[PDB]
Amino acid sequence: SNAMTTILPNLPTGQKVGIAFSGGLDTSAALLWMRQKGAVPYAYTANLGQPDEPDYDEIPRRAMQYGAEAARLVDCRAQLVAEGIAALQAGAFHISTAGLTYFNTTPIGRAVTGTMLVAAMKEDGVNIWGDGSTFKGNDIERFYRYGLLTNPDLKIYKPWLDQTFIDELGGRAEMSEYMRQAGFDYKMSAEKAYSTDSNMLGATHEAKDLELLSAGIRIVQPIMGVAFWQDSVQIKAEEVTVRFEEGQPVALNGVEYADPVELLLEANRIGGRHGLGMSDQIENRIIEAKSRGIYEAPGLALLFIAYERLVTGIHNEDTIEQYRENGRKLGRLLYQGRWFDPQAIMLRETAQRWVARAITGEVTLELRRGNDYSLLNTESANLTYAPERLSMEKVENAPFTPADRIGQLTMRNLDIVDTREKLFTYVKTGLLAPSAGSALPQIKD
Amino acid sequence: SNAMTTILPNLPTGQKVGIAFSGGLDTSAALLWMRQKGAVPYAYTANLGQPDEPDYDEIPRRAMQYGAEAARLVDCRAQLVAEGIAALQAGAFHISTAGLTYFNTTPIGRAVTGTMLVAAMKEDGVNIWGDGSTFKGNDIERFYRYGLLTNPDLKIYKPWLDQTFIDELGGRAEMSEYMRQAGFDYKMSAEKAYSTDSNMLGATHEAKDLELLSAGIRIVQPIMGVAFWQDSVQIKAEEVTVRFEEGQPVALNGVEYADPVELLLEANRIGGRHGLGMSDQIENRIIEAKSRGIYEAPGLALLFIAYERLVTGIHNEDTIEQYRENGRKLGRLLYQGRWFDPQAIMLRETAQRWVARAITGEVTLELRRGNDYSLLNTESANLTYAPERLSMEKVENAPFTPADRIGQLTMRNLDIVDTREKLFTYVKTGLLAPSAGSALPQIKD
Amino acid sequence: SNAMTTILPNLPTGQKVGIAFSGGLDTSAALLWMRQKGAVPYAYTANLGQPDEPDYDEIPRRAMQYGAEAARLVDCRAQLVAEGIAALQAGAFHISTAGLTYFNTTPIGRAVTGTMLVAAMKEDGVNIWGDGSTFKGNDIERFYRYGLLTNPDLKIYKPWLDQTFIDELGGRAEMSEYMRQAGFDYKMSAEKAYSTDSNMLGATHEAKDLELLSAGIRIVQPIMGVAFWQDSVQIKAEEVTVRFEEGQPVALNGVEYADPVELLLEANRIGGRHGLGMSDQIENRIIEAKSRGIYEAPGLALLFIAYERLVTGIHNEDTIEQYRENGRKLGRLLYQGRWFDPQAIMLRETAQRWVARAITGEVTLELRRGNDYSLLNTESANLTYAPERLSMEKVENAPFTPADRIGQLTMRNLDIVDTREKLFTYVKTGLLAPSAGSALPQIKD
Amino acid sequence: SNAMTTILPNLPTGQKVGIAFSGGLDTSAALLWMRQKGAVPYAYTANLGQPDEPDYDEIPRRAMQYGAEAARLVDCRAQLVAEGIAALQAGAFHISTAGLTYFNTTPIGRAVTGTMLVAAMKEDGVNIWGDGSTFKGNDIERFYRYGLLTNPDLKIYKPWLDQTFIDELGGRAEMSEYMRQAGFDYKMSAEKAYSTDSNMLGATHEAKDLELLSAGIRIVQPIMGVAFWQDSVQIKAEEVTVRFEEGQPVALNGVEYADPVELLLEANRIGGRHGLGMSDQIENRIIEAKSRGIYEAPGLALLFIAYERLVTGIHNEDTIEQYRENGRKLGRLLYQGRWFDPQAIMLRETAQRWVARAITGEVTLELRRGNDYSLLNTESANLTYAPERLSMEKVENAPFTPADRIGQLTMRNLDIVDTREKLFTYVKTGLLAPSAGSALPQIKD
Ligand SMILES: Nc1ncnc2c1ncn2[C@@H]1O[C@H](CO)[C@@H](O)[C@H]1O
Ligand SMILES: Nc1ncnc2c1ncn2[C@@H]1O[C@H](CO)[C@@H](O)[C@H]1O
Repeated sequence: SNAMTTILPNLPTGQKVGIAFSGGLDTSAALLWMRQKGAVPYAYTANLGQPDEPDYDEIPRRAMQYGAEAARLVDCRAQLVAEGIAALQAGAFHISTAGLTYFNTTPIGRAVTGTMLVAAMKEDGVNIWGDGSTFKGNDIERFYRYGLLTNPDLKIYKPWLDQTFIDELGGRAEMSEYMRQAGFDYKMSAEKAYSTDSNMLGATHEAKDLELLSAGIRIVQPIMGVAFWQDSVQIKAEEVTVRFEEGQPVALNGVEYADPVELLLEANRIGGRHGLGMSDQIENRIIEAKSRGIYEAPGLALLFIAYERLVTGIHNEDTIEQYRENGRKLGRLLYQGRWFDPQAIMLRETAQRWVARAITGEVTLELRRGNDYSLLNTESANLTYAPERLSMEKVENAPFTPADRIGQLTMRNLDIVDTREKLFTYVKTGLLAPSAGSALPQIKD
Repeated sequence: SNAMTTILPNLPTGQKVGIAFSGGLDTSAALLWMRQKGAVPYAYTANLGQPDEPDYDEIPRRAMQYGAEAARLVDCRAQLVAEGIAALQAGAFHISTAGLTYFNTTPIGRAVTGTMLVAAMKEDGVNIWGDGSTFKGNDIERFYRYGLLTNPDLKIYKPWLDQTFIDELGGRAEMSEYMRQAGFDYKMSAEKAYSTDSNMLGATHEAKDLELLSAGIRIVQPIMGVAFWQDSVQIKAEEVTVRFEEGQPVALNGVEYADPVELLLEANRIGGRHGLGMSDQIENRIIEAKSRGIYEAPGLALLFIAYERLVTGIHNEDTIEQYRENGRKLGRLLYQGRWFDPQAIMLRETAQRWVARAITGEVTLELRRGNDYSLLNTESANLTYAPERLSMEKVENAPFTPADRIGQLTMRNLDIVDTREKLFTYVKTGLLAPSAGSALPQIKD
Repeated sequence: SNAMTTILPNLPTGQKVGIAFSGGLDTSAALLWMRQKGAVPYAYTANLGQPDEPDYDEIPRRAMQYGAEAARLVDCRAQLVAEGIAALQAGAFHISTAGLTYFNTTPIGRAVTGTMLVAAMKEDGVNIWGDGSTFKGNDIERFYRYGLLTNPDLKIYKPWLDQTFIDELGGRAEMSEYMRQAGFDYKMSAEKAYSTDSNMLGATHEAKDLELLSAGIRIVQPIMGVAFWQDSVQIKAEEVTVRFEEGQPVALNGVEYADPVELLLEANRIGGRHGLGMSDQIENRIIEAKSRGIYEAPGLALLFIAYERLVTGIHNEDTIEQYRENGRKLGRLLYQGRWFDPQAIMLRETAQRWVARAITGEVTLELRRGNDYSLLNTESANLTYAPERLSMEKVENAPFTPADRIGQLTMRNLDIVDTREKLFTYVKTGLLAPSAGSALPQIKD
Repeated sequence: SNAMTTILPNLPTGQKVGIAFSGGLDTSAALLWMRQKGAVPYAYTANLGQPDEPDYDEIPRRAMQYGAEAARLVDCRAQLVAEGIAALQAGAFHISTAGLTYFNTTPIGRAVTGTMLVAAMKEDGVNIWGDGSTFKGNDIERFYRYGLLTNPDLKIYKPWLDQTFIDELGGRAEMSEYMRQAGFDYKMSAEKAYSTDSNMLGATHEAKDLELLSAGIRIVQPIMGVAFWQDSVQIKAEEVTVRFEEGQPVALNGVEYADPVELLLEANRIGGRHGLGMSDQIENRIIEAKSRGIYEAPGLALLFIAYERLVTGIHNEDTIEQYRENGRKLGRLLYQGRWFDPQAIMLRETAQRWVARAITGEVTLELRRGNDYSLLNTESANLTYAPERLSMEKVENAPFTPADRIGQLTMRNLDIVDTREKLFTYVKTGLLAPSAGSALPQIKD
């Protein structure tokens, strides 16, 4: 080991140690433990607009009760929405099943907190991050990378590498006990059949009973919308308009939003009433092993429909093709924690400039249950869709004549003959089966 | 002009002329007109398992009443399903809107009839095809290519290039009159606000009122399913199991199908009861102008869900990535009429072999209305999804340790520093905006 | 036909007609003919820095002798070099044979003259271009597109569609005669075994004897360099330094160039003395038929070596991969005449910004004959190549330890087992042949 | 730590340990040391047709002198050539500088020895490989993967993790001393300013003085060819013919080769006399850090020219595009040690079937010095290059007319107008700079 080794396996006694303080059991016990053992902890709670968080202000207050040197709320909502919109603009979603898309809400979230919490730590003179992200997940890598990109002098302390931490804490029962012995009644929540990670872009549910592919969405109580699959849940058809100005979502139902955070919060409400955007995916972790999740993203799903519809009516085939190619590649880079790397920047800026800036328009749709919806109208001054330009009603307005089309067809013949000749060559070399045959099963070569 | 000139602008009097005889007004009047003018027409009606065709046998019988020299039914169902399954296996679908996919059912249909009807014509000594496909659509090019690939000596007569055809026929009122004057009361079907093309893979609706983006699925009476968007339409939730064996769909609801045509007919019934698979798309025609359609494909949509789900649980990330890249490229080639060209064969065979052959398994789902469904179970002996291999419960079974993961992280540092340095270089050259700023809007460079 | 039909098949008598006046036989005879027949011709001669053009000023003077209403020289050199540099920066070259690259000098040239000559015509109130580009080449399409993009009201008159032009002119002997009968002794050049098209980016040789693949570079007298393959040609080894600043070539042999045109002219001289950059290619024309050429581009070949070398020492693997992917796609768009279309802009700007702006450095090489050269040095403050950062000499400076690498390897096991299991599955389904076998040829399944 | 832990940090005393015995100082001392310490070593020497190996038979004989339990020569030449030919067919080369290509000869070599030596070990009941491949290179990962794919029960002992090995051996002086103390005067070869790895596909030189980019090919004494850059080296121009049959190289200079190993040995001799194929590359290692090499591959370079030339004359543009796209992706997978993984198989088989099987023909060239050569002839019954099919000499043979081409142009107008309108939209949103300007530098927005 040396001075520039990033990972610290032992608690840095007497030093300032930053903690991404969500206020759950793990971070609460860790913070208390770090103080007890001699470190000086600084708590940073990310305000991510979590749909299941009732009161962010209460969290720093508990950090101080547990002995934090300082505790603050870092507002990450604006950035989260801006990165979410950038991902949307670039179609940066690589996880999908028969078209149903996962909007990479977890990786976007990590890109935001990994950079913003480390920067907040740096401003307070905190160059050590006591990051509990586990050895078997994706976040250990994402946070490692985002952290070091933000603060080159960052050291990362991994408590689970410290035998004293493993012995005194460990499982949830031991951590819950450690809290109680220090005089803090940690209000243990009612246990669920899965784990949840959330932010205002979306929520992901996985692990525990969701590890079995025989279980699924039926066991999930959604936190950003209703259980649309249950008959007792009454959902009436609802018309919605979504308006974009140069790629930025600016209005919902004719109401203009100067604040994009407020706009996404309203998109979330609209999609949420219908259960729009939920999916079930098997994803490939960074370590090359699969995991399974149930996902929610009602607001982004709503915006995705409108943005895509406009893209298909505004951009040419090659542009749409590059957009989709770039997006799948960018999605994977995002998932790996490389959202700010040069290769990702290239893909991202290309979409923000040449694809998104032309997207000025409005899409009208009807939402019913889950992903059942209908398109009602699509409007844009930038549309290239124009059946009137294809009108052959008058000879004076027709773009081309029947004779012109025949001329175009004649240009295909040379390559057609080349292809037919390839087919015959492929039969002779045994790659393709001959055209003609027998009326009964036949003997092969 | 030249002996190898494909297009004939004049009726070839006294010669054998093939007609793709659907039996609608256009082909009925054309066939009668061609006979009256001296040509010898041969009618070929493609049995495509059309969902709106009540009796295929009656069509050749009418061709003979109109003076056809001969009239045959060419059974294209087996081939249509085989090509549909190949497309499915290769994810050869390039037209989509926010994930909702068009299954290229029209282009697959043309690849089958364009080759099979021309081959049937050749057997009867017919080397001229009186093809009415219009000068402004995609099919004129698709049929031109498929036809010439099948029969190098094929000539194509386009009635609309013949001034005598334009003068005597033309609009539907003139054709309907021509029928009546020849003693045939052509029972014209009730007029619709759109045109429909169909086969057992799917149905497409476009033109007329569907040209307006302010109109949509609401004006369409579906022919392969119910009007799922109307509240008065009662749809009961339904559980379905779909089983694949080495990429081929072999069973539905535990019932094994030796005949793939019968299997797709049942898949169509199941999906049809729910309205599964309908979408609204703006597509890019071969001529680089956009058109709009409302699409149906209930059976293929059902199979796509199952196939995709299995692919995500069986194949590694690079394999899935190549599969999807190849599919979007292949979809476009298919749409262009290049399904049998070498570049298409490459993409297609790759999927049929290395992607599809590993797809042995069964997916269980619940269908509700439209594209609202839930996954209930996923089973396969070929799954690489395996949370038990990730289990750290025993030291003797864990694939890696916490210390091993730290080792992996340390391997990232060199490139992380390179990326951070790129970011600083990009700020200096003015490509990226600086990190730090002011509390109020600031003057830029 | 209608008012917005671009192509005019008849000479527009009494109207202003622009001619891209190169001053060769075709344009000289056409200009004279157009005046004689009543049109009012305006001549525009592109100054392209042609290596075989001794005096551009003399050309407009001849246009006026032939009866041009006006004649001017449009300087296209600055733009030609800027577009050439942009292509270079984006590696926009899709035609190559075993790595030997064609720098798309003809298509770049057409993008420049097609836009610039049409703009010059517009400023003089000339909205008709009498473009002689032939019906069987690529340029007819390129000029059509570039012209209409530049001037939406442009009409293009194609003399070869005019029966009066075909009758009075036609072959070279007839045109040469037409000149003589009008009192102009057109000084007919000594005939060559091939046709040449050139500009300061490069020169292309094709047609006539070069149509035979049994002929090649041996019959070509190069115009931008020496015949390096001939023993009588003495070529001494020469050291050269090429320096870039943020992607722009700025110095050669320590001499800084404020004018990029002068820099390329010197690069051409340096590469030309050695015959650097020549190649033999079979390309695919827009009409899907092949053509063959012998190419020269000594200056661009020199710059390409230096730029590429720097790219490989500065950018990460993913960045280089996107750069090369984008370049091959962009090259094809360029060749089609779509250099200014949105899909091309995307690819081009991406390279100019994220790839090229980091390319600040200097490459030293030794040129011998043809493409035989050696790299002597590569320097750049932006290099990520840094063997000293990989030095394990001191424990205090090593980036990772041996134990760290072992940790990284353990992360591969799960996918390795999945791959081995796929291999066994592929043998069972018959896709792959088993590993073990017999000592003699064996019977198959 | 775990029964399936691959890496062994301690010498397995009393157990059978396989050693890839090249017979250099490192493997000689290691083998002797392992025996002395109680292990039972089995030596396997790969016959790779190394250009610098004078006598393979002498190596096993020395292994036995040093105390090997058994020592065998495993003939890897046939497989090496077959994998080399497969790579060639698929253009699986991703490392290049201005077109000059590195033929991935080291990674191909590792794929062959990593699998073949492990299989040979298994036959002898040896399930432990004492692999000295270092902690900072690529081969540690390649061998790890190839080994485990071949033998799932393989354990890999890394001597450098054993403190007893580090203490007693270590540097070359210590190993050379250990040999002498055991009674073996190891005749150390003359020291070089770089390290070399070789096989009959090619040779790579790197490390030591080649780490400096100010040094290069000038300090290398080539082992597969002459020092073509030195004037004193006399090289006579030489004509060569290379013939392929369905993608397999079968003849050189009219002499047919039934044995591909013999064919490559002759190709190596021909290219070697000229120094054909040498290059200087900066590559990206698996660990995301760069390294520099000087490479030789005269035989493969010769075959690459012929294969590529034939590909350009036989295959259509889309086919060539897919071929090159697939190749760059496959090259990277090959470099990573994933040559036998599913995603690599897909790319590889596609080329072997649809690209290579059509490559039947012969290319004639003249080789001079280094990469300076000329193409003299290209012949193939499969060529699609055919200027006679483009001949407009007779009206009865012309594929299209001038009027037909005009028809084709008219089909471009709609998209041209869409693109022009995009350009105006991009100026309005500030993405593109306006067309018109001032005669002097102007104030911007
Ligand atoms: N036409 C296309 N060609 C290749 N890849 C495409 C295309 N369209 C979209 N993609 C996407 O490219 C991704 C990776 O490049 C794939 O996941 C695929 O979905
Ligand atoms: N890694 C890669 N994957 C795919 N295509 C690539 C890669 N590198 C370069 N290319 C280029 O992409 C082009 C078209 O996309 C091909 O002509 C090919 O040369």
